[PDB]
Amino acid sequence: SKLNPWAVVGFIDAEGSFMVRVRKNSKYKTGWLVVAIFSVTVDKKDLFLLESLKTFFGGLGSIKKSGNSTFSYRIESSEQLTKIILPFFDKYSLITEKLGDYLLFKKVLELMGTKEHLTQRGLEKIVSLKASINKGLSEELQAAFPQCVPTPRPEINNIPDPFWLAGFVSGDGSFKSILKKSESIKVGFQSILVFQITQHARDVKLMESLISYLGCGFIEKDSRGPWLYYTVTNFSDIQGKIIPFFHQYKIIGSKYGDYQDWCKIALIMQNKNHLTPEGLNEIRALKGGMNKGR
DNA sequence: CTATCCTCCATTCTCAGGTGTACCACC
DNA sequence: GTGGTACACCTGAGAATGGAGGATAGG
Ligand SMILES: [Ca+2]
Repeated sequence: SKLNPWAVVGFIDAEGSFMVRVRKNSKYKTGWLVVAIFSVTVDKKDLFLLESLKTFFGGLGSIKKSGNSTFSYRIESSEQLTKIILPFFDKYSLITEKLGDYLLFKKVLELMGTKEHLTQRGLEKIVSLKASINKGLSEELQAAFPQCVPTPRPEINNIPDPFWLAGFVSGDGSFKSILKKSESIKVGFQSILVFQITQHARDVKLMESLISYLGCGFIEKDSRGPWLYYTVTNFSDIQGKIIPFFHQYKIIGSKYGDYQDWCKIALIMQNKNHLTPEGLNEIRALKGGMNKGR
């Protein structure tokens, strides 16, 4: 599978994690060991992607049981990381707030690169980085380093290439199918199609840009947190804007299968074969086997 | 000592799957 | 006053987030 670059970058922007890890091993010089990882974790169904991803990075890292149903691709070697992973994400930049995480990550590996992690001044610096990464410094660690100061998250700020969006959407996107109980329809149910991209409110500026990017969409915000939902319910737009896009820039992973069954429904709908009881049944079967289950 | 390998979590973050009802069609 | 559609709102399971120790292989 080709799996061009931009789809990868996007897919990571959505699902990827860069971790900098600091652990006390009194067997060291600064009573602390500093590890750096690049991890992707996915369901059993999407194992083929990880292997295609491993391949993509010239067979680097390892794939291994992570959760009860999940598996993890990881490059934990700093030589390897600095050799293959960085030169990539320098050339093909992330555009999400991840870019900030990676950027810090990059600095930690350069420090490691010069052996300045094995020193004291290097450690304090490296901790200042981690402090600005992910959820951030954590419990045990903070209490060990208080006189400290998290490093400023960088000035991040544009969708570089369509395929980014294909990949990105494969990670955090959603091709919903709804069966609504209507009281004013011959068959008792309204058939609906919804395309949905979920994300944290940090990336509000990017999310707003999609609307302009796809010429359609009505982003909104969760009621109970800083979660945004770029959404498309307008069937005519689904028909003429969403489908023809992802048809040309194909979804990578298990989701693609959904997108297909989704399209299948959208035909049953375009033909109006959704207001028949037969058409309804044809849709249910589709509904019931796609996304959840199958 | 230093770096990479390996086998395990727990809690939040996205997914996914509903509505309510305004406005549209119709004529 | 029928037969249909699209926002705007609502609410939860359970995997992704982002970790956690080890035990080693390279010194
Ligand atoms: Ca994600």
